[PDB]
Parts: sequence; C-alpha cells; structure tokens
Amino acid sequence: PQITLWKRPIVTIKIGGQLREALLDTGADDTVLEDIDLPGRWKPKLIGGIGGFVKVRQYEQVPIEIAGHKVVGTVLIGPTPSNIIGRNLMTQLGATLNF
Amino acid sequence: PQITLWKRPIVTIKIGGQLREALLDTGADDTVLEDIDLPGRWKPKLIGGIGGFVKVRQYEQVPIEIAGHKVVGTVLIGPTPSNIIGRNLMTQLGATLNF
Ligand SMILES: CC(C)CN(C[C@@H](O)[C@H](Cc1ccccc1)NC(=O)O[C@H]1CCOC1)S(=O)(=O)c1ccc(N)cc1
Repeated sequence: PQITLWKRPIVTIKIGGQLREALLDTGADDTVLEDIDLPGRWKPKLIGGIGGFVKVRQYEQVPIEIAGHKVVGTVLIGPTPSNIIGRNLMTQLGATLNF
Repeated sequence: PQITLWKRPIVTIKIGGQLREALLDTGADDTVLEDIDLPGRWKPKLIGGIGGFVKVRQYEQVPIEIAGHKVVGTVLIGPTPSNIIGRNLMTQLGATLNF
C-alpha cells in the first residue's frame, strides 16, 4: 500500500499468535511493543526517547506479520505509549518515504 | 524524492535563517526542534514520548523549508535528542509511506 500522513500510520500486526496494532515509525530505529508477552530468552536493554529512558526486553528472531508481510527480526518489549514498528522491520517490507 | 529506510531519514531544514538537520518522523504527530531559538510569542506545551514528558514552546505559523519545500506551520521548541519533522509538516509535502 501507499498511505498519506493525515492520520497516524497504524497497521495490524500478528506476533506470537496475538493480534495488535502498531504505528509505522520512520523516527524509530527499533520496533517496541508494550501489550505483548513473548516466550524464550531475552537481553535487558535501555532505550532513549523524548522525556528519558525505558528498560526493555530485547527478543531476537521473532516472527512477526506486519500488514500481511511475514518478517523475522528483533522486537523490544517494554513501556511505550504506542506500539511502534521501527526501521529494523520496515526495511524488510521495502518501505519508502516519498515526497 | 523517494528514500529507503536503511539509514535514518534525515533532511536539511531552514528556519528563521538557520540551517539544521531533522529526522522525517511518521511516528510524530508534531514537529519538535531543540537547537534553534525562534522569535515572537509562544504557548507552553507538554509533549509525551517513549520516556516521559518534556515542556515545549509552541510557535505557530512558522515559515520552514524542508528538503527545499517552503511550508508554514507549527513548530515546537524544546529538549529532544533529535530534531524531528512530524506529520503536521510532512502532510504539507504530500509525503507518503509505501510498501
Ligand atoms: C527521536 C525520537 C523522538 C524517536 N522516537 C520515535 C517517535 O516517532 C515517537 C514515537 C512515539 C509514539 C507515541 C507515543 C510516544 C512516542 N514520537 C514521539 O515522540 O512523538 C511526540 C513528539 C512530537 O510528536 C509527539 S522514540 O519513540 O523515542 C524511539 C526511540 C528509539 C527506538 N528504538 C524506538 C522509538
């Protein structure tokens, strides 16, 4: 698809058999989800945004479906006011910004 | 232009006779710049990001050039680890996300 930016670029995701929504976020290097429990081993990691920093669980080689496209990559789990898909996964969709 | 997302989508801006760089940020509703002082009246505003909240100055009807395109709109000034161009201004470029 091609979408305009008059509203937030929210898409449907499926991860670990759970369905959620997430914001396509060209400002975010990495994907961050709050409302999802993932199984298996993880690494503690601190991410920085506007206002300060949050402790996140880093999960690697996570299968995730984004707007219908199966990819596998790194998903961070921790507090975020919005689930965000970052460039780590948007590059696997071949996503582009156009203006 | 069309850009891919293997690197951060950074563009050159000109605002108030000052040249800066900023991130094209589909995850950001509003534009936020740190490293620039703007003239005239403003309104206090609090914005929320991943890591809490910051106090910003809201400046309205600010002339700004983004990757060569003159627009006028609202610019928030306050602490941000990266200057960000949000959807408020990217909609004036006719920007789209494609995948
Ligand atoms: C340069 C920063 C700002 C990058 N952030 C992404 C931005 O899109 C961020 C995403 C977000 C959406 C909803 C609520 C809160 C935050 N929008 C944001 O703060 O919107 C504010 C600023 C004005 O408009 C509102 S991040 O979330 O800190 C981040 C950082 C690192 C990683 N790996 C992942 C995410």
